[PDB]
Amino acid sequence: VRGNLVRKNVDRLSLQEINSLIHALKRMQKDRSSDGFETIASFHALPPLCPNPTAKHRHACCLHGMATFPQWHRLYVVQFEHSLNRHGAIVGVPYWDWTYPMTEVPGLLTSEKYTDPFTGIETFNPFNHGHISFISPETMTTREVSEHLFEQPALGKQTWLFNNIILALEQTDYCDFEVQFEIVHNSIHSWLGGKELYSLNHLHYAAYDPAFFLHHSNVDRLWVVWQELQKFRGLPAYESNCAIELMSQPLKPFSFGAPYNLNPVTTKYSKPSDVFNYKQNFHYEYDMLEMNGMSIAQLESYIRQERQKDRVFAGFLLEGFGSSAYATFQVCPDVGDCYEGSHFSVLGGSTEMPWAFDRLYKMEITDILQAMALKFDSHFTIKTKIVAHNGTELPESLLPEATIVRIPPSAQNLEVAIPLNRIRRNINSLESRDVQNLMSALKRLKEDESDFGFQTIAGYHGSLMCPTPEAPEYACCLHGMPTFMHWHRVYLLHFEESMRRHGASVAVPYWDWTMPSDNLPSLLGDADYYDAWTDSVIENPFLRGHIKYEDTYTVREIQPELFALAEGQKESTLFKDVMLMFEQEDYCDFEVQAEVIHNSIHYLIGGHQKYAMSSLMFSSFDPIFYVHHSMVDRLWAIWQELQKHRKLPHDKAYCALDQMAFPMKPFIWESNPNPTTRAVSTPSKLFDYKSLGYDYDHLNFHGMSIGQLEALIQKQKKADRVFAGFLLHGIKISADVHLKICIEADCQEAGVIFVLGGETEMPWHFDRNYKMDITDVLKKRNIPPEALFEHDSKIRLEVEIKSVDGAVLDPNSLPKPSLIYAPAK
Amino acid sequence: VRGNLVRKNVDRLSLQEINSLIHALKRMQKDRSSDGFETIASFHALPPLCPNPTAKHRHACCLHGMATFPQWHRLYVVQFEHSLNRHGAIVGVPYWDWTYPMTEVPGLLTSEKYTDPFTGIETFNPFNHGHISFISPETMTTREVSEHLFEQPALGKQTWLFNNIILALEQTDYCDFEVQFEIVHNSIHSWLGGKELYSLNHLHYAAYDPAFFLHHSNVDRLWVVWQELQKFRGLPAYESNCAIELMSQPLKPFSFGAPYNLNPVTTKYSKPSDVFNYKQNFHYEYDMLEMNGMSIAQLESYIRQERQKDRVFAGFLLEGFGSSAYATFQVCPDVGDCYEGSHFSVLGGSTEMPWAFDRLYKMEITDILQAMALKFDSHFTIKTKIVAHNGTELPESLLPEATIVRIPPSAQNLEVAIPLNRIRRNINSLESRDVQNLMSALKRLKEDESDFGFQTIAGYHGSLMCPTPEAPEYACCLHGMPTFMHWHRVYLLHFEESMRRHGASVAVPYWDWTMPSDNLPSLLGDADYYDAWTDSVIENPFLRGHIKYEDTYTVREIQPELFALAEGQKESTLFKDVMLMFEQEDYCDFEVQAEVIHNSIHYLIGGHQKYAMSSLMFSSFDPIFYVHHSMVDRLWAIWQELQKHRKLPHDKAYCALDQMAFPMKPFIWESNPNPTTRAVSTPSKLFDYKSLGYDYDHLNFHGMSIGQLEALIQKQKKADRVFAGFLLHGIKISADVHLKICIEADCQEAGVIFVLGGETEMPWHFDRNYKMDITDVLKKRNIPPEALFEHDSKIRLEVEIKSVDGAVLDPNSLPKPSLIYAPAK
Ligand SMILES: *[C@@H]1O[C@H](CO)[C@@H](O[C@@H]2O[C@H](CO)[C@@H](O)[C@H](O)[C@H]2NC(C)=O)[C@H](O)[C@H]1NC(C)=O
Ligand SMILES: *[C@@H]1O[C@H](CO)[C@@H](O[C@@H]2O[C@H](CO)[C@@H](O)[C@H](O)[C@H]2NC(C)=O)[C@H](O)[C@H]1NC(C)=O
Ligand SMILES: *[C@@H]1O[C@H](CO)[C@@H](O[C@@H]2O[C@H](CO)[C@@H](O)[C@H](O)[C@H]2NC(C)=O)[C@H](O)[C@H]1NC(C)=O
Ligand code: CUO
Ligand code: CUO
Ligand code: CUO
Ligand code: CUO
Repeated sequence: VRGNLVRKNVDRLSLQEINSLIHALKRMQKDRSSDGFETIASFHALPPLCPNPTAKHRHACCLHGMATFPQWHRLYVVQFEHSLNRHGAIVGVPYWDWTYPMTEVPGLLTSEKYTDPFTGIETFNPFNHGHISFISPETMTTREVSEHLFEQPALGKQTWLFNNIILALEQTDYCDFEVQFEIVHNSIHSWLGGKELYSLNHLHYAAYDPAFFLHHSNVDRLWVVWQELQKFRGLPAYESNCAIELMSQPLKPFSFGAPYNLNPVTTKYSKPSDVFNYKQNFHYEYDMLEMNGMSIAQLESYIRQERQKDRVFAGFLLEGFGSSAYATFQVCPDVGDCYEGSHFSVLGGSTEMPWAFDRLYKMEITDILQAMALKFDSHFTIKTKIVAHNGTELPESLLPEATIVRIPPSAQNLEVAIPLNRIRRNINSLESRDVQNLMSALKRLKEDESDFGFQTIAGYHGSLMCPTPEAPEYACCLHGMPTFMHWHRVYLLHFEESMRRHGASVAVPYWDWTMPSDNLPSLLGDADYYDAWTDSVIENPFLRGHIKYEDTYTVREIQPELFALAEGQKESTLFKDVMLMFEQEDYCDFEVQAEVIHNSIHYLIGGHQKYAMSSLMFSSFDPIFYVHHSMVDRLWAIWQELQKHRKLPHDKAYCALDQMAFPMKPFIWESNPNPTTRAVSTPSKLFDYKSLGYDYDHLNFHGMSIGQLEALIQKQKKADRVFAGFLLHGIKISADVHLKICIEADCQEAGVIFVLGGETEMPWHFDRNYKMDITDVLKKRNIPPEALFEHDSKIRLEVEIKSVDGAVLDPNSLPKPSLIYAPAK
Repeated sequence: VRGNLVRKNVDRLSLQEINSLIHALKRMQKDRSSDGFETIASFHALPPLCPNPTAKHRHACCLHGMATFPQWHRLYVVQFEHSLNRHGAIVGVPYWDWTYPMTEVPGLLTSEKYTDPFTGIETFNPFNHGHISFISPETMTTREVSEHLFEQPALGKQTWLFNNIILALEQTDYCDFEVQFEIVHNSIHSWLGGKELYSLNHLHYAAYDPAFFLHHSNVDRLWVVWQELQKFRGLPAYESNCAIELMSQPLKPFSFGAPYNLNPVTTKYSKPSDVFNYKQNFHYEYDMLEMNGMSIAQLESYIRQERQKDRVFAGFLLEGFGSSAYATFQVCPDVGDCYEGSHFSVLGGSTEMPWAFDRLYKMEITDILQAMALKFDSHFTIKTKIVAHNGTELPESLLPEATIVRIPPSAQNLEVAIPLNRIRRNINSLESRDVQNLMSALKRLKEDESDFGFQTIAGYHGSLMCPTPEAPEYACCLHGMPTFMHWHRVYLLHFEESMRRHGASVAVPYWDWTMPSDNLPSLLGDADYYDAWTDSVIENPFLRGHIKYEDTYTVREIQPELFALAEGQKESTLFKDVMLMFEQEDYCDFEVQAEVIHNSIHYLIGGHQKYAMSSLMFSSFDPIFYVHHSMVDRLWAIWQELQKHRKLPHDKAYCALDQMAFPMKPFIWESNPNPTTRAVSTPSKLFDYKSLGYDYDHLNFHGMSIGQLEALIQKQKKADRVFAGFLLHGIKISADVHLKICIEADCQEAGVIFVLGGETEMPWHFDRNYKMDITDVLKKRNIPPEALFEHDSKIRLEVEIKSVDGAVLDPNSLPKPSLIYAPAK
């Protein structure tokens, strides 16, 4: 016949709601009955009554430092709640959540006086302080506020309450949770109470402060949130697998029927095992179960994200000592300088029941060690100083010295709910609004003459500038080496960033040329369009790049073979070539294949022309260059996941360890528009693309899930194959290498290799030889591979080297290819 | 399948949420595309594209002053919403709700600059203002804040928004809702915008200010509330039964599926009929659906409560307009003195499509009309002076002079959700805690030496202090007359009011003596109890009230027949006495029956003693007095309920109007502790007990519902009955009048009557004769009712009047009874 009481946010309360709350607490404070505040406050600690109120010695009263701590305080809150429902509150016990960052202590808690808006009569605010009746009629609770409460997020840093609550919500075991949970809860006792004798910081006098119940309203809310989490994870939220022995022992003093606890329902559900079902048993709800505005789903995702990182903790073993105290620990390396670690607090009183935690209470020091430039396994110690409520050093003998525990990263897939503008999608799938946004954006970026502008970022690739501005005689980008992929990843990110700066809600799209295409995609090919908002006709920003120091626009002379490269269907050399690339389980072995095939598209779309995609020095000026590299980057993305699928390394590579360590030249300089690319300049850092903040929808090749990709790759390794190996290097210009096999003197159609380069080039030499399989070619000509080993049967390889210059053709410089027979294993 | 966007409260936003929002809007503002801010803001008004973007003359653009106003703007918001979701906002469009009273303008709107907490980078706040690009490039929106924004509830009065928001939600037809709903929405346009030309108050430029959208996120929410309300009532929420003509016509410019709207879902759902299902079609939710913290259930309860009241409205027929305007009306009586009436605003521009409401926009004037002490149908006029946006006074001819409408009170039962401590309960149903609460409070109250204290409030009835001290020579309480019930209603209230003042969470219990009782209920009967909290034994506060000026404690000498009077239990004289009381459909007829039965109990528990319940002058000092009057008051409450059921007057009476008008003497005096009893000292005010704020656990007699009571009452009238009529009046002392019918000098057991009085009394004469039916006594006596008409047959009536003091006894100073034959009909 009656609906649940709702515990609203304190600052959510209306004038009508506040009014009833204040008047209700006012009456239940003047109420000398057991239903009154002095009496309810007495349940917690100081006038002790819990062994039994008649006992000679009383170690009473409340449960602290044990798994049953949350239940006692839940039921204790419903005790206080039922009282002011009956004393006329229209709402349940409000909470202020420390889940959000703090600016001020709540008004209804701090304001000395209260004016009833409806009667206009100013009165003392019942929530400002509590009276401790038995000591003196004139003994008020008092408070002292720590700056710790009002902490705000820094650049990388997050507030103490945010971090430790999440570390608590992180737990999947109740007892593990409860330990972290309780000590987080100790904070506001510690931060509002302070050094003051009759306060939240003293176990005895705490419940006499009205704040206690607004506080623990939120403590209980956190537990429900954690309960909600356990339901979400398919775990037992309403039961406890650990500490089962304590779930039977009924909650005192509530367990006392007859004269001491008059509330019927509270007595009935005195077993902590019955306190689990709060909504059915005690009939109260929360308006919102949110941790800092996060949904239970948003919460769990965050948690799982945090679990993926490599984390190291400090562990403390906590035993009660009969007083409240504040703990400070520092991280100290072998070198003298010590840095400030963190803090935690204990709640305590002289009549506290002795307690000992059966677990380690963990605190996270990972961000601190990372700033200390020292890893988890390297020589650092923790010193801890703990002051009493009194307050003087405890000293140091009290708590066993802290332990340190690192948790290894756990490799598992995540949601990860990337923003809508940071996802790179197939250029064919783009909607019209995606098109207009991009085209409007790129024009502004090109017209941008600042350092963020298109001219400058185009210059990072092909201008004559690296290694340093004054010295070269050199070209800046990275080819052809293991860190080639890495360089163009930042470069692409740098482009994405500059785009958003001019209103791009669309990440740079990728054109998939591995699929059959009769023509260039419209976004890249189309010359002009009619804007409707002006009567003006605008030229497509994606089809023409201006090179300001050469006074020329880029040119695209598209070789007929590009469209003809991939018409299998699915039987395309380009498909087969890429599949051979995916096969590689080594990053370096994968990289050469990746870059050579990447050279192909450069050559064929801009060929036989200077100031084109074919020309390494100027290719970055053509806006397709970026659309192109969004594709090769995605091809890498597929491979990283392919590797992750095979358990082989994805985030790291055992290659170019001298390279991977060092940051990349054009980006790290002080002369860089955005701080973000400067930050991630190092190859090791940008190995994984998710941490960089973008993603591809989606990662799959020709309608094959990654399970299917590896499946056919295993199928290709099962057949005997023959390769031609090419050791490639810088020839200071672009070229096409044609390969053709001769059975005797007759030679037809073996294959083609493209090499990128420029007049201004960075001299490069490949660590190994690029492969291209002639397996299917030999089957076509009935030249059996085993006959390759035969001296009588004569086969030869001929290369036709023709530079971009046209033809020219070029004398034979590059090392001649090698035959590789790869038996199936 | 992407998760719904949530429209959060502004103040609820986390730092991360504010961050993603600010950067997103920052981007989409620099977005020159159609997806950008400048283009979307155009959709509303000034660069006018709406008839079609290419027309010579363009009536553009947004729908205003018509039924489909909410659908256009709902769709308009999802337009703006999807932009910044795609521009990277993690949350939906925040709302700023005026449902709560205002103190300030919300933060992300009012701060000129914003510093990213995470990067430490200070930037200009994108929500502070908007750019109007087609005017000068350095042209921004500005604001001007009216005092009206920050209105707070003072005494009985409530803020403009609260009053008028609810008036809108009150509506049951969509069109009637919409008309009120929209003028409400116009307030913040007028209040945030002000005199400024480029502001929210000018139709043209409003949407260029981002504040518009936070505003209209709440506007939509309010409609969703109203939708949710209509769902509660079993009415159509997702359809509109009125203005079906308009619901078909697609919303422009959204309707344009061309370069003008590149949003797919927006074009598809450009039908305003399609705009209703927001969650399915547009995929956005609200964090909470609450009007000033009130739930939808709480809302309708308030709304229904307001429908029971008698209300009068001023009506305005709104056609417009050249511009935005501010309207002001005053209420003026026959005499010249004017009071401030409310105000309202309209939104407009030079390019607005002509509009006319087909109904009256209602404003409420009931509260203020009362302050002018004049009724609705009487001699008063409304003059309105309306000033424009420029603003020259607009000619009275511009808007038709206002009309005035009175909406009659709708009599139907309500919820009404009364506080727990203000419920008066059957004394036997009380739990152990209510008992302890009652006692502790009464102890404090009797101890209380203040004017709020028991000595002073009990002195109100039994003194000797009626107007004017020290003239009396008089005695104050009101017996015996129609206003007897009224006087003792306030008295009981005054008693409750003072009890709460000492921590009583329990309203005064009623003890039902119509039910058979072996002894007095322990709350009244038990002498002492042992408090467990203090080792002391305390005596029950409910017996032996102390009388200060007589230095004597009251005594209860209980006559043996009181418990024996009700041995029926339905056959009990008391049930039959009360059932006869309920039968009266006139108030005064009801009053005499009630007050005589009232005297019966007063007399029998404290009989034959001075300083007792039987003594009129000192009955008030015995605590059980108040428990008794809780019972008779409940009897009156049931009677009132019956009158309502019988469709006869309940809240009013056609009896003595001389007495009903004047305030009552002990309470109205400036020498009264609490202002609440002073105000309601008038008998007219006290008629409905709910308006006073308390209630009874249930209104039912002997297991009969109020329907069953009237059913049995009709049953009794269906038989022939014989009464004896006693005209009673003030003799200066209490006495008991025994009725005895004698056939022929043989007399036995006819009935009994009691009358209350004291040395210090208020002289009283009853308006009628008390009736008591002897019909059952006669049928036992085998005396035919028709033999009463026989002169030949011998029967007569004798009264042996004995004083309260045994015997003493008194001579016959009261008129002898009259025989009344009531033929059944
Ligand atoms: C201040 O507080 C500390 C913490 O309680 C006191 O330390 C305890 O004092 C009791 C005697 O009252 C001893 O029996 C305990 O062994 C002490 N425990 C510890 C850990 O010190 C301390 O005595 C107090 N001193 C002052 C100056 O107030
Ligand atoms: C485009 O259409 C006409 C011009 O072709 C513009 O309106 C007028 O056209 C008539 C002839 O049909 C002329 O006599 C008027 O002098 C024109 N008026 C103006 C103001 O140009 C029309 O304005 C044009 N559409 C717009 C508004 O851009
Ligand atoms: C301010 O606005 C009002 C109307 O918004 C102006 O009055 C309008 O004047 C035009 C003539 O140019 C009339 O056609 C309109 O009917 C008028 N509006 C109404 C309803 O009165 C007024 O002139 C403006 N004030 C100034 C001087 O700027
Ligand atoms: O309540 Cu027992 O301490 Cu937080
Ligand atoms: O590699 Cu330098 O960019 Cu295609
Ligand atoms: O809606 Cu167009 O005006 Cu606020
Ligand atoms: O009537 Cu004034 O006392 Cu019961």
